[PDB]
Amino acid sequence: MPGTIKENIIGVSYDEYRYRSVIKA
Repeated sequence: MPGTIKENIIGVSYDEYRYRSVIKA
């Protein structure tokens, strides 16, 4: 990842957020 360290988190957070208050069913 010589040039994909931040472009990767944008995808990891896009989920944790959409998963932060939704999994708790």
